Amino acid sequence: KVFGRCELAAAMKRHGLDNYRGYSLGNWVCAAKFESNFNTQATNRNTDGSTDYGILQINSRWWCNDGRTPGSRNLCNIPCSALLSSDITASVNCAKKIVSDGNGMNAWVAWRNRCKGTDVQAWIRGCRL
Ligand SMILES: [Cl-]
Ligand code: NA
Repeated sequence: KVFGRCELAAAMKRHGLDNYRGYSLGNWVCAAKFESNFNTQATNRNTDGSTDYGILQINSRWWCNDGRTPGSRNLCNIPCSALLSSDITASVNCAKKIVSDGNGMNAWVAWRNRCKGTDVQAWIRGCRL
């Protein structure tokens, strides 16, 4: 599923991401934009052999199981395929764990490089939220 911008904002808000670990909704929408372009089916192989999955490009080295990432963990206790569903529940649940791991949203390198410090409120402009 390719979410609309405001569509994703509404879903993320409903699932409790707005101000989660102090990160405003715009931060989460911005992260999703540059991680997946709002596409739940997005997958991208990393140089270390892990793969990033879904709307927030959650990585198989620590967070989900894909059966092909050697020596990796599954801290969200989910198959990585579950992060590709139209329903973003699993991705949000797992993202909450990731953002709580110590480095906040810096865990998403695209957030650090493209969202951090910017006018992230722009990402929820016009949305009836
Ligand atoms: Cl933080
Ligand atoms: Na894994």
